[PDB]
Amino acid sequence: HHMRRIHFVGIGGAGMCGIAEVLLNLGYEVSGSDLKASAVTERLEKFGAQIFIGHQAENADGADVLVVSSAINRANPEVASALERRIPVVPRAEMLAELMRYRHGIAVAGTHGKTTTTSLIASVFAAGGLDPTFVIGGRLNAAGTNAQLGASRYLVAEADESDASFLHLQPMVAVVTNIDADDFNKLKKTFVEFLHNLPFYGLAVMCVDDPVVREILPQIARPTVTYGLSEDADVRAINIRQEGMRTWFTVLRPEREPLDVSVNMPGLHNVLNSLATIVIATDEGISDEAIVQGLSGFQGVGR
Amino acid sequence: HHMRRIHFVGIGGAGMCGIAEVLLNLGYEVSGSDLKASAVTERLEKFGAQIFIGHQAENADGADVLVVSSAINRANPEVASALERRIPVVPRAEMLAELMRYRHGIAVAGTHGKTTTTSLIASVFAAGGLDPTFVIGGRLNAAGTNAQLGASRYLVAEADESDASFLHLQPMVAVVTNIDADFNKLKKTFVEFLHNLPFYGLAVMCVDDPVVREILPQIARPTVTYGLSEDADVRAINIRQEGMRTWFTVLRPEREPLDVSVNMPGLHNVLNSLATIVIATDEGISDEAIVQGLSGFQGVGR
Ligand SMILES: Cn1nc(Nc2nc(N[C@@H](COC(=O)N3CCO[C@H](CN)C3)c3ccccc3)nc3[nH]ncc23)cc1C(C)(C)C
Ligand SMILES: Cn1nc(Nc2nc(N[C@@H](COC(=O)N3CCO[C@H](CN)C3)c3ccccc3)nc3[nH]ncc23)cc1C(C)(C)C
Ligand SMILES: [Cl-]
Repeated sequence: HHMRRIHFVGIGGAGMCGIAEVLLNLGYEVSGSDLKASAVTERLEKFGAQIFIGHQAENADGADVLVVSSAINRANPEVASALERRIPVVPRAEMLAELMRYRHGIAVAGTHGKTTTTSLIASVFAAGGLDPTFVIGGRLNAAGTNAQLGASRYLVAEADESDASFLHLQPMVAVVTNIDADDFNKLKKTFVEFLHNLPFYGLAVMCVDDPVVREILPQIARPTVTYGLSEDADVRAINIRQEGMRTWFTVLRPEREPLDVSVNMPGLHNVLNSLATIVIATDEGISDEAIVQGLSGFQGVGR
Repeated sequence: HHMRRIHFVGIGGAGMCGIAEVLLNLGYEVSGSDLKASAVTERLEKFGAQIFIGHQAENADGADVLVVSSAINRANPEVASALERRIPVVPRAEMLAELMRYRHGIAVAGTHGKTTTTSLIASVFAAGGLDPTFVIGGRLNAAGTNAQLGASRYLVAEADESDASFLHLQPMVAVVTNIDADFNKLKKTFVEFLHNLPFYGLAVMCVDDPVVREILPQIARPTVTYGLSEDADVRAINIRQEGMRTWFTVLRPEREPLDVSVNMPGLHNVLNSLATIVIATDEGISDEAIVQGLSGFQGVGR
């Protein structure tokens, strides 16, 4: 193990403080510098972080890896010391992606629906007592009764194809909701390469109502479950009854009896977000009752 | 776990049976078809494989993944049935690369020296009692004479920059021996390969090679450099080239200088041996096992 101590440059900053908390919960030694002590830094040192105030070269001493907010700025004395000694320096987006190596990672990709689907997954998993850490907008959150970031077995994260870290995710389950052309063939290849980062025992969850996902499906040499309203979708919504703030539908699933559910958000697109979620919940062994509870009690993204 | 049963079309092949053997050792259900039974299929059956003689669609029933030799032949009934059901069908090279995921994988890349370096690493790891499975030229081997492949935690494999799986390998340790001539794109491919290491992995880099030296600062992974270069972390000095045999002393961080020998001439074989020494040292292998493994190696394929 060539990573024992991880040093964050600007550990009090957004996205940085959650990553540090996860790494502390994975058992690593974590240190960090910041220009000002705050409630964020005082909470980090109660979790075991060594906090330095201000930037000076000595703050990097002993670190095996440095994490920086984005750009690598050799004008910063901690970064300059690390670079002079060939200590790796990585942006926070890459360390965030690296967390999936330690957890059962569920990556939610596609043009539209990533945030809502990530949130619905977290809600249904919490209703089943699985309490994942989930990542929306680069920020780590804890679902359910478990308050410790990264303590859960599960890590659910939006996967944005424009991020440099997109193709370095190592998920166990990957969803593609849709692929929207607003080079298109480079883009399709990017999504195909993303899905091939799954292990052979992993799962690709594919919306076949989307034309481009349907087009790339035969290229995916990984186990797949398809979903949609389409007559050939593995996991299919029928009997859709739109009723105000809430939509009722029946979900057909391989080797299961039909299940009547509802989602407390309007629009066909939220039936599709719920179907992705049901595929993932079903794969994880979550009960019908918890699926119903998590979809119908969902209070919205951010609530 | 969405892969319980792996089915090999043509499992009696020399390059298929070893992959099947490892998957059996990993606890998977394995089945395979071939045109005729053989000592190979019987060995696999004794390890737990279900063997079908003849090709028919039904041989693939229950499989989660099919493995074929290379090309996907939609005329084969087992392949056609799998494709109709969205069962993945993958060439053996891609299943071979995937084994690194289950093991402590050591990937040996670079334009020159991959086969010899992989072989020396296997020899030293065997001398250290670690019983490695290793891959050269697409062939799985193990040091143990009468052994099932994949028994040990260690998997050492050549990584060819021209293979479709090169950028999907998931090693714990990766060597780049040299990068020798678009060329700007080749550099990028080796840099991307090295970033497939976890942050707690290790990149072993020959700084005598000008292009490896050039890309070294781009590698945001822990690194150990080697070579004859004065600034190499792990350095060969005191080199005496005596017939087909070379003696040299290796300097390592935090260790006393160690005199070794290799019975293959040429400075490139000093470099192949240095890469091996870096990897063996990192793994905690003793001086005695390094000395024995290097000196006893008779040559690739011997
Ligand atoms: C929060 N939210 N959540 C969504 N969720 C999903 N939406 C879609 N589809 C979109 C239609 O999308 C396109 O019209 N596109 C995209 C493809 O490219 C096309 C140009 N070539 C253009 C959709 C919109 C409305 C009703 C039904 C389906 N499919 C999905 N599958 N699983 C989840 C899911 C969608 C949204 C919005 C749009 C409200 C932000
Ligand atoms: C079995 N084997 N094992 C090797 N191992 C290594 N070789 C090298 N460097 C090569 C660079 O060789 C070139 O670039 N050449 C040589 C051929 O003709 C090229 C025209 N383009 C120019 C080298 C060759 C000779 C002396 C010193 C260094 N560096 C290494 N680092 N760690 C291991 C290692 C090399 C070999 C070969 C196949 C060459 C015999
Ligand atoms: Cl955060």
